[PDB]
Amino acid sequence: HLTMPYVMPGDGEVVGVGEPVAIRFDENIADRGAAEKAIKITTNPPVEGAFYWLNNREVRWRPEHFWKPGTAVDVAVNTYGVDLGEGMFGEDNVQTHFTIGDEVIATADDNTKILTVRVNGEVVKSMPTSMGKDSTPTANGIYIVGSRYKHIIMDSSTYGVPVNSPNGYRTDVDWATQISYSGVFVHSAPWSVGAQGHTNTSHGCLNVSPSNAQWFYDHVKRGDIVEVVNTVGGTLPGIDGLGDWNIPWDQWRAGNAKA
Repeated sequence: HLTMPYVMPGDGEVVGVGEPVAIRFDENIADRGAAEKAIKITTNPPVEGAFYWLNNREVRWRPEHFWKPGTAVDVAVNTYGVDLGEGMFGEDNVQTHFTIGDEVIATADDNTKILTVRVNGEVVKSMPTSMGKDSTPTANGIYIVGSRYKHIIMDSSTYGVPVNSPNGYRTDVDWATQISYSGVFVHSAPWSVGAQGHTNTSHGCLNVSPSNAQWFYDHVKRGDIVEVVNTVGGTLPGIDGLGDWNIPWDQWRAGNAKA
């Protein structure tokens, strides 16, 4: 009747200013408040933060604004012997210490069709891009950078969409940096270099040149921020998995332990 927790990011990691603390449980948490009270997060310099649940098995913690570069964060998930509701007990404790790296913010502006990467406020890269076509647009909002892949087969069936359906797809891509659980990547797109900076052609992904995609893979890390603006889409859902910052601070801080 035992549940075991997992803490992200990993111990010793350096992450971007958008990286939330994540605690996942292998079982549904009946008493969310019990899990929240068991997790102690220390920051230096100190900054206020709050817990918000993305789903019955994962809780996130983050400040009101992006992390200050250089901040050191310690997370102690002290869940051993904690009753998480309905006789579910935590099986052990876990811990992680990490640090915030430089401020890396990449803005994909659909009005300019340009993805500009700024490091500590300084424009370091400007890449023409091609985003989701009008009928499958890229949602506006703040995306947290996730995993990266040197080569992967982007397959719509991974997300329940048959490849031969209207919005299906199956294509090998290089230098893919994930920014949404829903399947939005920044990746190399040699087939759309002509359209990059002019016309949106994708199912949602941010198409860039092969060299620009390799640069993005090499220089952007998990926790860095990508902000999409001025597209014809809506806003990235706050509970996507990488869209935490699209929940306003009042709602996030209020939390949802009683939901």
